[PDB]
Amino acid sequence: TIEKRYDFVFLFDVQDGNPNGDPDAGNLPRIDPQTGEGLVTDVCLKRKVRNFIQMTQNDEHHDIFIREKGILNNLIDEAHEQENVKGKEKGEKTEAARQYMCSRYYDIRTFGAVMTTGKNAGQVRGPVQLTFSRSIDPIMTL
DNA sequence: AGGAGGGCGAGGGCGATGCCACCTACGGCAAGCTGACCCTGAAGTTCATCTGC
Repeated sequence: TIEKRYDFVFLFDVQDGNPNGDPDAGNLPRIDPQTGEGLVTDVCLKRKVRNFIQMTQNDEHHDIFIREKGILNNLIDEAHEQENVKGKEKGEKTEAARQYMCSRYYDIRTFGAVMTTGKNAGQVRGPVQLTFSRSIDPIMTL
């Protein structure tokens, strides 16, 4: 684990596309309606981190909490099919499954993952957290 | 077009729902009368009546 509380500003651009143009309440890039400032959802940037790590790390201890063929209950059950098959005493079983999701998956280590879904792998609060990235000036949507 | 529209799990926990006394006081529950008339008796004789003379 780390020992310093890094806090950062990420300034990223978008030139000729949707930064996070999937506000399915519509489709125009996610804007702040009262300012017109764009709102790249922090989950969009987290999915970008997921995709980068998937392209690059592509290893155990750096798994991604993956795309479409990533039905989450299946991945979470893969935590309950290991050292904590059943011998972890549900209160500790969830903790151990959560620990395995951390160690194995780079995303649950970096960000979190609501995993209390199938054989509940607990909640990870995501040491690294991004916030809704908003544009400094209001974005015009071409 | 084709999207996906929640997944999860919690929705009480705790104790208390009574404490206190009282649930009667007072007095009267009668008054006044009546509770029966009437007869019907034994024993004997009289007296009116009947039968027989």
